[PDB]
Amino acid sequence: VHTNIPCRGTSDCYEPCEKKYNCARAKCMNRHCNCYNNCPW
Repeated sequence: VHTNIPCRGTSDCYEPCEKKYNCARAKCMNRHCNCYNNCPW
């Protein structure tokens, strides 16, 4: 994962999770990012 990245939708806020944690698959919940870092990579 739950991050506090300010976004509006998963397919937009999950870019920082890819670029940062390199996992993506994030969810823009609570006007914020919410990924799980479950992508092996």
